[PDB]
Amino acid sequence: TTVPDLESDSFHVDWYRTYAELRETAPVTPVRFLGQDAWLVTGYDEAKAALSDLRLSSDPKKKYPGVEVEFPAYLGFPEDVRNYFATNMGTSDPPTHTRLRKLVSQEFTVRRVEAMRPRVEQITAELLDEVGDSGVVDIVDRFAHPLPIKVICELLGVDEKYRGEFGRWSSEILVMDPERAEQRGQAAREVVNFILDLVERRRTEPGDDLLSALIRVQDDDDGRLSADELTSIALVLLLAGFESSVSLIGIGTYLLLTHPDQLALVRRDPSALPNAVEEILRYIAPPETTTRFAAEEVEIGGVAIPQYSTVLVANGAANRDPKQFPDPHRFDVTRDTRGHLSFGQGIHFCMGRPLAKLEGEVALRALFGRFPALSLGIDADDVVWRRSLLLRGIDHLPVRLDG
Ligand code: HEM
Ligand SMILES: CC[C@H]1OC(=O)[C@H](C)[C@@H](O)[C@H](C)[C@@H](O)[C@@H](C)C[C@@H](C)C(=O)[C@H](C)[C@@H](O)[C@H]1C
Repeated sequence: TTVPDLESDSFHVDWYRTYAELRETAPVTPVRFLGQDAWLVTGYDEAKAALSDLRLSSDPKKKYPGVEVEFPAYLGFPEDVRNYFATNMGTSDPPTHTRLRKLVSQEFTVRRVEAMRPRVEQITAELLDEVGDSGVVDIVDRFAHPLPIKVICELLGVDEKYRGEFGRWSSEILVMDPERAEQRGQAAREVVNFILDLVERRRTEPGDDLLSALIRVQDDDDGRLSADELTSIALVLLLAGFESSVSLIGIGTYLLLTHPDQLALVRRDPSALPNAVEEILRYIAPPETTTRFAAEEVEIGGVAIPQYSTVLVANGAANRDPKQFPDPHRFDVTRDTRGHLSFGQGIHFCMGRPLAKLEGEVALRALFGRFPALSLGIDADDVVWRRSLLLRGIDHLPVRLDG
């Protein structure tokens, strides 16, 4: 009947209750979003099946006769800008996806990530050193946001004097408001221009960073990254490389601050921190929904998704499907979190998982270790959640350093 409108407050206010009510009626249902028809998948089994079915494409650049492909995430994006944003692993299907991922995997290794551990630890310490010993501060602006941004910049060879602008553009892009479609596309163009200059500088002055290495990566069979591929991969690595981690740190801080019992456990047993981060991701997945396009008719959960349909796989809703995660609304750092979809599923499974876990673990351990009496600076019910189905997070979070 009343087709769900993903722009309504129902999806940004106690929204997991909304996902539950939909999942109960039909884990695969028609919805409206940004002026287009789509299918929302809220069931865990259904979401896993969907992400595993390659008939559900990840490429927004593919053309189909008489069809105008529109991914919600590229709202307001001029075509050329979309291409700059979508010529990488996450926006490619095999065989192209296969070679792009293989080449990037040669340099974006666990070794390279672990080599940054000392840097993550030092940056974390320095940021915490600057907030003081007492009073109220915005833990996002002073910590959760600057840490990942500095880490990804060092990984991608982005000099200090070029880190003060893209954070603002990226922020505008996380929100999908039809009212600001033009501003969103303009923010996107700035990011493109920024990446074009970064690549130019790196080709001219090589270093030991990941971008420099991708400029040189090659393989007898897979070949190498074309100029367009290199540029597009650098772009998403820059944005995806810090935004999801900022969300994790902010959400994790909020969850630990509002679940004293859970925080107590993690502290008593340090070996419990890794799974705590996994549960924080299971509880409130940053990539709440991920988009796919039906290149052919595809049946999911007994529902025939018509060919050329836009499919929104609700990774977050799937993580709260009681059939997969019993007592889903309980944040439990001890639960078996295996199988959650916050890092994806299938061929597009997160390539940054090692780094995301490293940052989350280092950041939360340091923050709560430095401030044993840390407390929320506002009522839990007054925290403002980012209005985005692309990347859920917290943009401002007051905390009292000394309780
Ligand atoms: C807590 C943080 C993170 C979360 C929640 C996360 C989540 C995800 C998810 C859900 C996917 C699959 C998307 C899809 O199926 O279309 C993905 C893909 C990917 N992530 Fe992450 N990610 C995180 C951190 C990172 C970081 C730090 C980087 C980069 C430095 C990164 C790089 C990528 C790349 C390149 C892919 C594309 C894989 C492919 O298409 O083959 N991620 N991530
Ligand atoms: C504006 C649209 C794009 O969004 C972003 O880059 C966001 C800033 C990131 O946080 C997204 C949400 C990532 O965290 C991963 C889930 C997916 C990512 C790796 C992709 O490859 C994917 C194609 C992505 O680039 C687009 C959805």
